[PDB]
Amino acid sequence: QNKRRYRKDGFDLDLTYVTDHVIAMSFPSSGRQSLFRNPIGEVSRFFKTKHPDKFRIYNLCSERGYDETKFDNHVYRVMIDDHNVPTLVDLLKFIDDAKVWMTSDPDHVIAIHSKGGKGRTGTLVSSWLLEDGKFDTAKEALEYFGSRRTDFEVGDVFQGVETASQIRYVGYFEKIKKNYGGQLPPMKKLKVTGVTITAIQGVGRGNGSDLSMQIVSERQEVLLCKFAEGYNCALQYDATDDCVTCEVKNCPVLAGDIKVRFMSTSKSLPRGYDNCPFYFWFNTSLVEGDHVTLKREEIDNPHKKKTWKIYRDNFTVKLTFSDAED
Ligand SMILES: O=P(O)(O)O[C@@H]1[C@H](O)[C@H](O)[C@@H](OP(=O)(O)O)[C@H](OP(=O)(O)O)[C@H]1O
Ligand SMILES: O=P(O)(O)O[C@@H]1[C@H](O)[C@H](O)[C@@H](OP(=O)(O)O)[C@H](OP(=O)(O)O)[C@H]1O
Repeated sequence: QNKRRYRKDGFDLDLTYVTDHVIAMSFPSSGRQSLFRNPIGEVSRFFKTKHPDKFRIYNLCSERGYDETKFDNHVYRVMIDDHNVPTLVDLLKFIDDAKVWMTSDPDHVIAIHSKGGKGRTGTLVSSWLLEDGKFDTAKEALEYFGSRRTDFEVGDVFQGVETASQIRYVGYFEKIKKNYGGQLPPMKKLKVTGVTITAIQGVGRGNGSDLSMQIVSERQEVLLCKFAEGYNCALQYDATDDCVTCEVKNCPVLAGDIKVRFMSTSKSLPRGYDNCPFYFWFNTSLVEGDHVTLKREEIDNPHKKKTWKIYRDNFTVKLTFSDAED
């Protein structure tokens, strides 16, 4: 536990001033005893004391709310699942709400929290810093969040954003602010027609036979493919090229933020986050051309270096699309 804490004026909280007006913190907890969980009573007292009538709180946990009247009802909820991302629609809704609040008084602060004030919190903090003009790139904004939230004098565990889709989504915000005036790009609708996984050896059965793919849109399954069986698909394994190629059938029209989960019947293939071997998010409107290809570092779960004997340096997943217009 080397997150940068606030220990002044009779407070001891897991609370970081990323800037003078932008706070990152963990969940305001109740009935806790206690150590490194912030008691809601103390957090409430902190804001009422140090920023009277000049704070707004952002709760990023889809999983849990709390008594917002402890914060005089100045709480805004962004529903994001642990280890996942907001929809771009929700991210921009958040950005505008923070703008409305921050534009009204130079002394106003925002406090962004989640469960651990790490992944989800960093995603929105880094996006806000881009909006506010402090940084011109997602990489730098993310780097800065990491350096503020991590106290390296306490320990060497990084406390910034690490999961690949969260990094991609801050990247998406950069692209939006640089190319689309801060608003969503033109709607692009797509169908997945193919999936290709390179360096398949050592991953489950190492030939795709154990794998399945679920496409999720707006928190609902919209397609399931089971490879070996030919369930909504046709599998082809190439031993010499160390890759599997699967034709994807019956994919409905996809729009917006799409989560793709890969599941396995292999006991050998460990599960990371999201109760599966690997997954990723993308946005249909930010797809360029007829495909999206993701390297190991860009996929959720293979991003962790402990998996790097399983997912080797050339492990990639490519989705092929047809334009829902041709
Ligand atoms: O009822 P309380 O006192 O709030 O206890 C917490 C509650 O059960 C949460 O659902 C859980 O988080 P998750 O849902 O994310 O597991 C967390 O466990 P954890 O801290 O071990 O995750 C507990 O501390
Ligand atoms: O609530 P947030 O701000 O999203 O923060 C996440 C939360 O603290 C998770 O419990 C943690 O996973 P573990 O507890 O399993 O470490 C995750 O680590 P991650 O960044 O490695 O996903 C954090 O990002």
